[PDB]
Amino acid sequence: TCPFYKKIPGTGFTVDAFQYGVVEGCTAYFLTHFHSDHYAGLSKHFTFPVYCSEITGNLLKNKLHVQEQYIHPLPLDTECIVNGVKVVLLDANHCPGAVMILFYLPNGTVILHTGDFRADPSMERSLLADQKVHMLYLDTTYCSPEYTFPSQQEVIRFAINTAFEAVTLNPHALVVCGTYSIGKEKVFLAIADVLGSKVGMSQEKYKTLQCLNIPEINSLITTDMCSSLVHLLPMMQINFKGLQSHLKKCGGKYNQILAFRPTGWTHSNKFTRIADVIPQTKGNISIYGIPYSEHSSYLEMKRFVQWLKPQKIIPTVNVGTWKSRSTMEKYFREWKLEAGY
Ligand code: NI
Repeated sequence: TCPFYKKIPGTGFTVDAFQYGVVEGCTAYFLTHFHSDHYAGLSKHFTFPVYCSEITGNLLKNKLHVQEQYIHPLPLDTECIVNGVKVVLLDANHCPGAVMILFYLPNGTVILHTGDFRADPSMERSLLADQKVHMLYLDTTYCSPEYTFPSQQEVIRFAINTAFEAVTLNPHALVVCGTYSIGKEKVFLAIADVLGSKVGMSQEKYKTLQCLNIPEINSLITTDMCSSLVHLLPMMQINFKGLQSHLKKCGGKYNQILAFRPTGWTHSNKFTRIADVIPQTKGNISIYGIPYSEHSSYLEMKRFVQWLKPQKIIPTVNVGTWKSRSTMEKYFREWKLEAGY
């Protein structure tokens, strides 16, 4: 059944709750972003109102074939009324189209649902600064102190410098980047830019990217693989067998592959820095795992919460085990005792 952490008290609203059939008492279904564990269940046969960002709306229309009459896009940073309740969509610094939602309940309670987010100090100067938030529905993906990772900027600097050096030493090397969802487009776009190439990809992935309102996108991507030396492939194909196979497909235009796997966290983060990352190599193929995260590190998450000072925190990730739930509640109490709220 729909879990309690997907329901907004005092409204008939749910958030990211499309896989339970008709939820008894739901008048509006919000969708924070276009990731499959969040949209799971949506299709052309859905006949209830969906509220979301413009970009998420483009993906629902073009990729899932949801009918236009049920898609309700809202602009960001704007007070809107939905079924008698004031709401605001805020940028979540996750993937394109991703939002946090502020609900202003008729009784005076204010609720923030973060969706999936990567907490940033810039959020401390949005509309959130303007009033008190009583309850917080929090992305707790990485809520443990072992989870450190570098800035997105640092990681893109490393990837750009690595690719540029490799291709300048060998003009017949191909760069491949893995993907299985929207998000992390900066990785392949930044590399293609330094090399003076467009990025080449399947027709399905090009269609997905043309939904995202990225400026000058027609100048940056293409379905012609031959004219491009940055290829995108399914994450599944980013291994030696898949990459050897792919190189055969290119008709001897290339003799070397340098590949990137933008992972979340991996336990080499606890020891190693970004400057010291090394690839796995077999033959003329090298594969780099780079820690490009679109979720809060532990310290980023802690700072945001200690700034916001909520009265109650509801986790939305890692909620399925008693050990995980108990651990998270310990951190929340530490944070509150240290900061004094
Ligand atoms: Ni997500």
